[PDB]
Amino acid sequence: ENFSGGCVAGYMRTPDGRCKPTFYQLIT
Repeated sequence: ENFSGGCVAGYMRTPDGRCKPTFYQLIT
């Protein structure tokens, strides 16, 4: 759903607004 827009395809985000891989980036 498009609310905060989101990030690039395959990017999850934290409450702070950090984009990283849908899986574990490196440090999870």
